[PDB]
Amino acid sequence: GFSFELTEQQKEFQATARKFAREEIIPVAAEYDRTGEYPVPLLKRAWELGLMNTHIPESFGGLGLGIIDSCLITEELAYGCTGVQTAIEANTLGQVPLIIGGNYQQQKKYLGRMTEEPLMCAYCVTEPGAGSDVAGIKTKAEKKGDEYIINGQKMWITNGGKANWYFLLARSDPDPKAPASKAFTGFIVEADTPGVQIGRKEINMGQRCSDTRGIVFEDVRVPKENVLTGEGAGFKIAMGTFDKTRPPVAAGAVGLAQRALDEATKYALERKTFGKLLAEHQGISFLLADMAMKVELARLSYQRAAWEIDSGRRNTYYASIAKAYAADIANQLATDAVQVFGGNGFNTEYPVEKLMRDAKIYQIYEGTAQIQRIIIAREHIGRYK
Amino acid sequence: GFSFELTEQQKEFQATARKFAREEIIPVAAEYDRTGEYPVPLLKRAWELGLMNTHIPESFGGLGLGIIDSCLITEELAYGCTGVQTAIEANTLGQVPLIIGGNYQQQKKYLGRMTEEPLMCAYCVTEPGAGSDVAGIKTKAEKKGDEYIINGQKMWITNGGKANWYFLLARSDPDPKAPASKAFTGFIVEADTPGVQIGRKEINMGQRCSDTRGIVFEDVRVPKENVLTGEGAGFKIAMGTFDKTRPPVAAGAVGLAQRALDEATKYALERKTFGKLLAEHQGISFLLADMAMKVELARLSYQRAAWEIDSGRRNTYYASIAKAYAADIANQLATDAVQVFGGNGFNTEYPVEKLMRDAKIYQIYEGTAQIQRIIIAREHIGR
Amino acid sequence: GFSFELTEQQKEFQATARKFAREEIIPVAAEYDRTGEYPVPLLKRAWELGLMNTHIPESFGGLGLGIIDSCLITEELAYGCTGVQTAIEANTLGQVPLIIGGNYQQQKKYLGRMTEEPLMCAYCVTEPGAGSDVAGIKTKAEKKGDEYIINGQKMWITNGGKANWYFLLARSDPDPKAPASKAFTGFIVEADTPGVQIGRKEINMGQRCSDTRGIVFEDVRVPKENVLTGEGAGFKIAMGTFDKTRPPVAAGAVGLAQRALDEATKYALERKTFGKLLAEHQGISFLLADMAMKVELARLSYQRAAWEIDSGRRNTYYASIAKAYAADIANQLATDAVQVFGGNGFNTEYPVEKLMRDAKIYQIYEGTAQIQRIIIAREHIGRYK
Amino acid sequence: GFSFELTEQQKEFQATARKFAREEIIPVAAEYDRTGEYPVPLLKRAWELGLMNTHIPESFGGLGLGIIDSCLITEELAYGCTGVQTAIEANTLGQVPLIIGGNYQQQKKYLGRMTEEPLMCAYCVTEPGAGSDVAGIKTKAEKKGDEYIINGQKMWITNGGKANWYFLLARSDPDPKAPASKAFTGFIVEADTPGVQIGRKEINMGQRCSDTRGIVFEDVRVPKENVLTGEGAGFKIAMGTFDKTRPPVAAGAVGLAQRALDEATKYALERKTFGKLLAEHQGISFLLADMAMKVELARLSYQRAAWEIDSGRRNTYYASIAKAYAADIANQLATDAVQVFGGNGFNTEYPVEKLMRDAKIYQIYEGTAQIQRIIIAREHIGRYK
Ligand SMILES: CCCCCSCC(=O)SCCNC(=O)CCNC(=O)[C@H](O)C(C)(C)COP(=O)(O)OP(=O)(O)OC[C@H]1O[C@@H](n2cnc3c(N)ncnc32)[C@H](O)[C@@H]1OP(=O)(O)O
Ligand SMILES: CCCCCSCC(=O)SCCNC(=O)CCNC(=O)[C@H](O)C(C)(C)COP(=O)(O)OP(=O)(O)OC[C@H]1O[C@@H](n2cnc3c(N)ncnc32)[C@H](O)[C@@H]1OP(=O)(O)O
Ligand SMILES: CCCCCSCC(=O)SCCNC(=O)CCNC(=O)[C@H](O)C(C)(C)COP(=O)(O)OP(=O)(O)OC[C@H]1O[C@@H](n2cnc3c(N)ncnc32)[C@H](O)[C@@H]1OP(=O)(O)O
Ligand SMILES: CCCCCSCC(=O)SCCNC(=O)CCNC(=O)[C@H](O)C(C)(C)COP(=O)(O)OP(=O)(O)OC[C@H]1O[C@@H](n2cnc3c(N)ncnc32)[C@H](O)[C@@H]1OP(=O)(O)O
Ligand SMILES: Cc1cc2nc3c(=O)[nH]c(=O)nc-3n(C[C@H](O)[C@H](O)[C@H](O)COP(=O)(O)OP(=O)(O)OC[C@H]3O[C@@H](n4cnc5c(N)ncnc54)[C@H](O)[C@@H]3O)c2cc1C
Ligand SMILES: Cc1cc2nc3c(=O)[nH]c(=O)nc-3n(C[C@H](O)[C@H](O)[C@H](O)COP(=O)(O)OP(=O)(O)OC[C@H]3O[C@@H](n4cnc5c(N)ncnc54)[C@H](O)[C@@H]3O)c2cc1C
Ligand SMILES: Cc1cc2nc3c(=O)[nH]c(=O)nc-3n(C[C@H](O)[C@H](O)[C@H](O)COP(=O)(O)OP(=O)(O)OC[C@H]3O[C@@H](n4cnc5c(N)ncnc54)[C@H](O)[C@@H]3O)c2cc1C
Ligand SMILES: Cc1cc2nc3c(=O)[nH]c(=O)nc-3n(C[C@H](O)[C@H](O)[C@H](O)COP(=O)(O)OP(=O)(O)OC[C@H]3O[C@@H](n4cnc5c(N)ncnc54)[C@H](O)[C@@H]3O)c2cc1C
Repeated sequence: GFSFELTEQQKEFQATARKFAREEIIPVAAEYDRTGEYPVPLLKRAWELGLMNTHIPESFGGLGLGIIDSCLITEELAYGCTGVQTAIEANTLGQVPLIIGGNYQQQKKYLGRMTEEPLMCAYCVTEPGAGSDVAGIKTKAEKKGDEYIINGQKMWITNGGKANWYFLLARSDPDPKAPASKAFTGFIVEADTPGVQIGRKEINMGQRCSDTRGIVFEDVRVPKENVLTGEGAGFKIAMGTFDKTRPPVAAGAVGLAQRALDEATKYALERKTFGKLLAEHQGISFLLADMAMKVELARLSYQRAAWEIDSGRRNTYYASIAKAYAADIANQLATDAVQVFGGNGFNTEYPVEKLMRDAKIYQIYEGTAQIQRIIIAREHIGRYK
Repeated sequence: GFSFELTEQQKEFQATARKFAREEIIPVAAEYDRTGEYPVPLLKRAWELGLMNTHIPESFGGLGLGIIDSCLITEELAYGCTGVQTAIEANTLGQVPLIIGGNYQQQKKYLGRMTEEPLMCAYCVTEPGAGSDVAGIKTKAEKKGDEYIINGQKMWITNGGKANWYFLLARSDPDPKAPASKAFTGFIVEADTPGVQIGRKEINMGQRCSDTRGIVFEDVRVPKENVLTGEGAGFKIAMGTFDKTRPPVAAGAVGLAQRALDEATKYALERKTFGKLLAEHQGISFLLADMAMKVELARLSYQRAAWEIDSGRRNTYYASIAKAYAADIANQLATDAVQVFGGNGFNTEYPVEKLMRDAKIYQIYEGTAQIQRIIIAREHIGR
Repeated sequence: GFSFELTEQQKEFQATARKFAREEIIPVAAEYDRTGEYPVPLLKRAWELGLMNTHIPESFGGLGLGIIDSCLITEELAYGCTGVQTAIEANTLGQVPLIIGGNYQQQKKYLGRMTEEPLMCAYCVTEPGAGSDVAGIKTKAEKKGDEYIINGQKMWITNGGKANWYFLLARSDPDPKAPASKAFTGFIVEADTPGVQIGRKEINMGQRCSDTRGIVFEDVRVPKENVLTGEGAGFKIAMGTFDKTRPPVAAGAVGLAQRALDEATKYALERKTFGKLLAEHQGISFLLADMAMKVELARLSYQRAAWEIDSGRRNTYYASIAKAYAADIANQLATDAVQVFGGNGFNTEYPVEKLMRDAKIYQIYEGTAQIQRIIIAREHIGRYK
Repeated sequence: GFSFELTEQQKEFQATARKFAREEIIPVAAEYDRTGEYPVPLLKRAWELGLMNTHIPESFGGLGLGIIDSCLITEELAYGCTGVQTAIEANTLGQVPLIIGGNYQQQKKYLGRMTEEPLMCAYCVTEPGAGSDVAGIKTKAEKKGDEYIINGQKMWITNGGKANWYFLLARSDPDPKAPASKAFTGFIVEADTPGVQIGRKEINMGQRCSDTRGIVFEDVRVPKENVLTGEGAGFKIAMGTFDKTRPPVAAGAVGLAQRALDEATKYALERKTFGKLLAEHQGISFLLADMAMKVELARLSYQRAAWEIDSGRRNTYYASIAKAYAADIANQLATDAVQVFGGNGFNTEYPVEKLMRDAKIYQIYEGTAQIQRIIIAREHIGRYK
């Protein structure tokens, strides 16, 4: 029947991820946000504390956990700082294409080193001209003998200048008439090969400690043994990846929303106005209630989406719903938390202005709020005929 | 482990309820809404179909179903007509106070009689001067011999004019500072007793075939044997009830929303404007997506609150979140369903305007949206 | 300079409409909502009290008033019952096409008799298969000598079976490739002419006492003397009628909204729960404040739309904003008004459940919420190019 | 009657501030934001152009303008940067207390020096333990002979470390049971006085170039001739000031919102996805339309609030609504302007992310969002008794 209970093993990872978040990530989050420095120390702890590369099949050294677990751990991380969390989750995002679109050797080779040493990887789809419109990417790949020459630009790549290797999507069919399901190719490209030119670190409003940047691929030579499933199967792999990784993303948002809620509540029991605590004012009580309600509902949506794909079924529908809802309520709670703090909440000495800045990104990456509505609409309507 | 899978027994109960709603409730819900006559026929078919009193334990002829099971059946019902469905649920609301508060006799006596024949009971707590402030009711009760003389009135009682027996909250202690947790007493009262003056059928905006009205009690006499757990445990029996009834009530609102969503979606795939199908205009697509999203979230919220109580764990927190949310998105989905229909949506010859009129009630009874907030804040600032 | 002051004369019109609405309309609107009976008695009294046909030029016996004036009166009327008000304001809608699109003769004939006798007229554009898309209408008009043969059907026509004459829009050019600006013609059709088959009174959830029904035109022969400006200038006239007529509609929703606010406001100061008036519960205070806020803002927007057209400038941008907003908040206050009444609110013995039923239509007729956004988006974006 | 036409004079002011704003503020706004450096060059410049101290009576060298005028000017300014505009507007805030509560001598002395040289002043009410609850301030003032000894702490003071003179609200009656309308007194304090300790500069999320800080007052001696109207008239002077300064703060929000709307529009007319310009996608056009709708309504509201006070009528009701609404729609428009920009919108190399960090303050200062509801609710209930 129905069950919202956790296995004893899951309650274990959760306790571990939680401790690590409230004891290690939280005391340093404020400083990494200010200095925009890559959180190398924290990424190593998470590595030896088994909180990273969770999805890598144990057939290569991984724990072989499932999307339910990734979300479970990720929510505890995001609670500390989604900046560190995004860098961590970026690894899963880049690995997944290999897990569902790669052969044994490719996984043994690129996934195996991830469990052996604390390396990082990245997902390369987005370009300057196209992001939401994946079908419009212009980065190319031509075959020369047993190789592929790759030329193009990638923009906004997470872990972009810190990855050992990259998952790269490039158009292989020059014919403009070529359909999306046959014009692209997923390649696994090592970062040190001659031709990849890493750009500068972009400076964004939130998740500052995270490394995000552009990359130029100029006459990059990739050996044929590096094409994932085959020339022309890149798009499906890309789509499959998003369904697998959108749930954990949505989980990151609820993690951020939780943080907002706890802060808002803690302060609401300390500050007094007109003779009573902020929480004793019905106005504020309803605000707090409406916040809690939303975090619970967003957590349910991602659990449902994770479970679905984990059970082996296509979860595009539930996945998008969770991403959309969690993203929107993550922002709503971020600003309401700042709100109950009054002037103090607008100040950097307090923890909430950072939350409002980190939150905006959830409505944009891994499919914007709009694109998610296009997906949900296309799946919902497909059911009526 | 995590699971959102229904058991074969539930995929069976559900198939039955869905059939009863799609094929039998839906082709007549329209006329019952217009006329407003208590849909006795449908209530007989529900009963003899197992879809009623679904909570009475086997020991008395009932199926002894759980809260999760009850919500799965309700959603399918409401999807047809929340008017008919509310008639049905008003039954388990009058029953639960007996299941959780009454002794074997009382239970065998009044619950057993419900499995033998298609009878109806009612829950009487609300009065004219108090609905939300449940601790403020005035219906009195004074003991005399092995009897309690009850005096007072109630209002908005569902199945009030169609009930065999009533669960009834009255104030036993006449002391002002009497601690709420000892000032009230619950009673299972029979409709045929002297002094029970039933009122006219109250006419409302939605859920019109349902029976709702005021009941005045004047010197009604109740034998101490009908006093539920004991003289004074009233407030506790009444409160403990909500923890079981709220989940189903939210699943009802979700069924309505599911119906509205379906109607609007089919129409959008039929009506054409500007050389395009309504569903092809990005503006409408987004509307549809947001509606889908809200239905799926409201559904999960009640499943969570049900599973919580079915597990023996107190579920006030999750229950109120499901009730609060489901009520809101049911009203929002009703108005948007009317919106996609256009002029037709505003018309009586179409199915959507009824939904909009029905929905509104979910924000009012069984604890208003405002009261649901007060509870969610109390429980949250409690964890 | 800026002024939100009413001229002494406008202060008079308002006081008339107000008294009329609160002493004569309110006392009987509930029965009319029930019976669905045309409110002839109230229309008669509205006519003599000078509250109707407000826009007809003095040249033809009218008050010569303007849109700002037309709105001030409507809001007061709507406060009583938008069912009655929509019946009255429908006359204005049907009259505008003549006032801005006809010659002296046409205006003397049809506009003139409205000042002498309490007749009613109607606006016939919407068909069963095309409403939001006026360029979609399929009722044709054919030139047979010095006459026009009209054939087609119209749906949802206010004052549809109570009108003396009708303004009708019919495609006059069969060429499917013909521009909408050149393919239509507006006519003036007298109801008694042979061929006009009036349908049944339609039953609706709200504004129940207003006459709204379908109408078929079977070989109706209208004289060229009744063509508005010319053959092919019908689309512009209608577009021009909406900008002029949309503001009063908005002012109409503001009336309904103001009514809801008062009812709820008067109850909240009466009903007591948990030992306090509803009003003393901050949760309800804030609720009331938001309603007040929305009504004030909606009132301001229709005033800005009336002034713009009254100053001789095309007011499309402003009319749409006012209509869209007033409609959205008129619906929001209806359900919140029912909400503060609680149980009673859902009962037909209390005035608010009717408000909720009447309100929904403001988001549909005279341009649906969605179309308003299209128009607004068109006006706004044109200013950057 | 009704008018929405600017007098030829206001059209001049407006055109000047617009020019100054789009060609002098905008070009350097991003830099002052990144450094948080106080914009002295722009302030001296504004003072030169007459876009400052606008409300000072002309018999003191001032323009003698009104609130509506201040709102017209502030909106243009805020459009360039609400960081720069807040520094300017904070001057009016500090001056009003003298305008409505000081005698002739005090005004020529303090308001006079402002017109002769580009000085700055501040408003001192908020303390660290009380902001919304003005009646809860602890700063004490006692009368010793012909002077008052001031002791207390203030916090979040705009222009706090750049003021020549301060308006200070202190409690002059130790009797805790004394009414709020009799326990405070407003003093005008010179910053160079012994005992005034300026705090460091506080670092906030938005309006970073604005100067804001706390200030300690150790036994600050103040001549009795510096008491504004008299002992105990402090609450009313402060309350009276907020009614006049609330419309302007609201106008600042609609300026920031207008800036958001323009950037969003211009980008939607350039960025291309799925073969069309963003503005071509209906989901996006609808968003732009709603954004446009709010700005027009927010602007309309502060216009109504300014006009009511210039006319010599208590405008508490209208001021709070305009302030409450503009505040919200500014935050809504900010985050949605970032949305249309995509990943770019989240990047600091673009103008929108700054607009989002700045907008959040409008729901906090000059009376928080919740406090405005308390006022609107009360004024509203007052109309039913
Ligand atoms: C915290 C963790 C770290 C994260 C750090 S940030 C990381 C990142 O941001 S990664 C970048 C994210 N990129 C996006 O979200 C892009 C959003 N766009 C899309 O998803 C799609 O282009 C779209 C808009 C949905 C689709 O557009 P279309 O071009 O129109 O494709 P279609 O025509 O719909 O379909 C073409 C074929 O693909 C098949 N398809 C579509 N969806 C799916 C799914 N979900 N699974 C499998 N196959 C799919 C479709 O069936 C078509 O196939 P045919 O066989 O030809 O019929
Ligand atoms: C599908 C449709 C079918 C048709 C259905 S029509 C049927 C109906 O509409 S229901 C009848 C109408 N009545 C209502 O809606 C009441 C709504 N509830 C409320 O508003 C309550 O005031 C409240 C807000 C919930 C509570 O307010 P309070 O006055 O402040 O009391 P509490 O503090 O909650 O409780 C005090 C004592 O109650 C006990 N308690 C509290 N929570 C619980 C739970 N969860 N389980 C059991 N007991 C509980 C508690 O023990 C307190 O007493 P003690 O002194 O500790 O013994
Ligand atoms: C009073 C209360 C009591 C009674 C209450 S109930 C009464 C009623 O319901 S009456 C029924 C109302 N019907 C509607 O609201 C329909 C809404 N749809 C529309 O407004 C238009 O189709 C549209 C969506 C705006 C336009 O769609 P399009 O087909 O795409 O036309 P466009 O391409 O935009 O324009 C084509 C030409 O028309 C000209 N045009 C458009 N707007 C105007 C205005 N405002 N003035 C002048 N001309 C206008 C446009 O310029 C085009 O022509 P050109 O050749 O370029 O000159
Ligand atoms: C763009 C510019 C650049 C700089 C930007 S940053 C600038 C700033 O931040 S300035 C600081 C802002 N702080 C605030 O806005 C705080 C909001 N709080 C309040 O307004 C009031 O405390 C309140 C909540 C409305 C009232 O609370 P109460 O304590 O409960 O007072 P009351 O008991 O309601 O009333 C007490 C007496 O005062 C009288 N009163 C109230 N309002 C008014 C007005 N508007 N005019 C005159 N008198 C007023 C009221 O009548 C009471 O009178 P009695 O004589 O005592 O009977
Ligand atoms: C911090 C950060 C980290 C990132 N990390 C990665 C990474 O690791 N790997 C990676 O591949 N990418 C990454 N990205 C890129 C991100 O996934 C893309 O930037 C985003 O999906 C790109 O879309 P766009 O910016 O082109 O937006 P566009 O959508 O093209 O334009 C902006 C607006 O257009 C709207 N829009 C577009 N098309 C439509 C339509 N048809 N209908 C309605 N609305 C529409 C969008 O909703 C949006 O609001 C990152 C971005 C950021 C900011
Ligand atoms: C950049 C900046 C510049 C400033 N400049 C100035 C200046 O020049 N002069 C000046 O005097 N002040 C200034 N301030 C201070 C501003 O006016 C105050 O910060 C604000 O009014 C302070 O409220 P608070 O921070 O104490 O909030 P508090 O309200 O005390 O606490 C936070 C929360 O409590 C809620 N709350 C409080 N009471 C109630 C109630 N009864 N009912 C419901 N909700 C309630 C609030 O809505 C809020 O969300 C500035 C602040 C900032 C951030
Ligand atoms: C169709 C229908 C069927 C019904 N069937 C039954 C039945 O079978 N049995 C039964 O017992 N009752 C029944 N009722 C009654 C329903 O349970 C009550 O109407 C509802 O709980 C009554 O509250 P009230 O109307 O007294 O509202 P009150 O709340 O007293 O007053 C109206 C408003 O006050 C607000 N409010 C009250 N207190 C507070 C507070 N402290 N803070 C903030 N806001 C507050 C509420 O949210 C509400 O909007 C039925 C009602 C309807 C409409
Ligand atoms: C009580 C009443 C009185 C009336 N009186 C009159 C009268 O006197 N004269 C008269 O002429 N008409 C009258 N009407 C008709 C009213 O003007 C029309 O019903 C309405 O404009 C018709 O549109 P539709 O119903 O065909 O809508 P349709 O648009 O066909 O369908 C409704 C849905 O489609 C959406 N939609 C359509 N096109 C698009 C698009 N391109 N993009 C996004 N969404 C879109 C709409 O927004 C809406 O939600 C009346 C209607 C009613 C209910």
